[PDB]
Amino acid sequence: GANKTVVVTTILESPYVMMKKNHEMLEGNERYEGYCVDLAAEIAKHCGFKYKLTIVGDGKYGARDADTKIWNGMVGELVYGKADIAIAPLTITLVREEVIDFSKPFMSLGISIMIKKGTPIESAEDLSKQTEIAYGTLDSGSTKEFFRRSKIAVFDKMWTYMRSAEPSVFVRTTAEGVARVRKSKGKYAYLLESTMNEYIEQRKPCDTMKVGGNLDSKGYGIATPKGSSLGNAVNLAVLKLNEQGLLDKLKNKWWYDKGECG
Amino acid sequence: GANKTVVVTTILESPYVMMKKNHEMLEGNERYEGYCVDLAAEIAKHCGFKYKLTIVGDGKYGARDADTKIWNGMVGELVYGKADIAIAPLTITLVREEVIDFSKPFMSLGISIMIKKGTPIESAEDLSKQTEIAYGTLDSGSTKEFFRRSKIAVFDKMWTYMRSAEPSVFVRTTAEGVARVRKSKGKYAYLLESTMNEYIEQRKPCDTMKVGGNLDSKGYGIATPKGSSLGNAVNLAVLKLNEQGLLDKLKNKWWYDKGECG
Ligand SMILES: N[C@@H](Cn1c2c(c(=O)[nH]c1=O)CSC2)C(=O)O
Ligand SMILES: N[C@@H](Cn1c2c(c(=O)[nH]c1=O)CSC2)C(=O)O
Ligand SMILES: [Cl-]
Ligand SMILES: [Cl-]
Repeated sequence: GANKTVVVTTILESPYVMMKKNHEMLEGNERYEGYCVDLAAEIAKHCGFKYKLTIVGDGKYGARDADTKIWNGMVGELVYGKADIAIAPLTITLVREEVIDFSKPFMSLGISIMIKKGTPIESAEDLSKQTEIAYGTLDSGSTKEFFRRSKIAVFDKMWTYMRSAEPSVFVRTTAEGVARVRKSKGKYAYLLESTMNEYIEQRKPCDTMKVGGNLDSKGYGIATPKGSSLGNAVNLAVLKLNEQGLLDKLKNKWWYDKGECG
Repeated sequence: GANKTVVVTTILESPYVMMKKNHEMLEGNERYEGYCVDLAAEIAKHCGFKYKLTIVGDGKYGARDADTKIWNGMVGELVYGKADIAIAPLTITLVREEVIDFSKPFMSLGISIMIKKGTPIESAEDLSKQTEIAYGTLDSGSTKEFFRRSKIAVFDKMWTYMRSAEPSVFVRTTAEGVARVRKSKGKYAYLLESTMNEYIEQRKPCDTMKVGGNLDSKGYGIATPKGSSLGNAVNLAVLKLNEQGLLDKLKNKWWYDKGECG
């Protein structure tokens, strides 16, 4: 069985995957840039395969519909054989681990609070005790699911708040959440994964801040279909890249080396 | 094939596994206490197996002799079938991943610097540039191997320093390293995993401090023999315990709830 080009599924999400400014002049994988573009190339180099970057059709990370039992997002593309590997800020979770294979984490993170500078909030407990400062999450993904499924008193109270708050505290994209923080004069706080919070804190106009400790401790993993032979090699590649210091260099490149906030 | 009692290998290392003060009055698993004792019980409860805690014979975590190609430590006990699972502060590394299976991490950590309070050191770079303040690691394990194998200029210089420094800067146990920091009047700094550094910082006589950022970003994993059926279940149990908040509660219990330094 001859080797085939590996189909990678990913998602447009700065700074992980972005279309280059001059992408119309380019073709194939060269149209894209970012942390996960660089990571894909490093993994392919170490493992010795050719690959094609593709963008997940439905714009989702991965969840199972309770009624149809169908998996959507990048997880679904792996489950149904439409892609060979997912390389994205994809959180390792129990229900996802049951249906796909994950590498050991290439990045550690946790849920965190983004505020407009000057907002009198220091913690999740602070948020949970009040309603003047509205707060919410993406309307899809592991951050929302954290609150929806939590049995911890503070986070379950926060979820009950989010479901019943008006106007809706949910956002469709990271950009919408960040924009809402920036335009709401301190009256909206955004719950999001800490590494995204850190990235935005170093972007103009430098008006946001990460506050408080993380609410949990999770990781992003490279995902493959359950039992795929590619899985073992890619996991070893992640560990090698981490042990060589290259993952730390990649985060510095896309987060801090060109930070815009001094 | 009837079920059998699961043989767990672990290692005496505070606060992960300790013999209880009254252990002579007790028997079996009840002789022991600590973070990994509690974790083993939680994993066994979720997975529905009985188990026996045993202490690794050679007191090592796991490495392969370059000449004989024999694996020692807890990794060796798994490789050669002497134990079914290792539950310990065992770092997930590439060479270990090649021969045993690892769960996703139950704890995140990195190499860090422990100083006696008042030592004029803030970073690994600070240490690397001088010799008046001696510095070293355990004489076995992943922290030592980090320096021995590093191709990063600062850490390779530190390793060349450690090999050639007199008297020997290596220690046999965590307790020896901590004691050496405490007795050396600021002239010894100890390189060790960050969660151990954090634990000791909250122990009397409250004379040590963790300084600087971590040098790397790694995780501890539950280990099983390659291909063991127990591996999948235990990995799902780790993810469940993390998602329920129980791993965070376990760290707080053994690190901070009874911290001795205010
Ligand atoms: N990592 C999440 C998706 N996701 C992401 C971000 C966030 O803040 N929350 C969230 O749930 C910033 S990049 C992706 C998942 O795998 O579902
Ligand atoms: N986790 C290491 C062993 N190990 C440990 C500690 C440390 O500081 N360095 C180190 O290498 C404090 S508990 C165990 C390993 O798996 O080899
Ligand atoms: Cl092809
Ligand atoms: Cl038995």
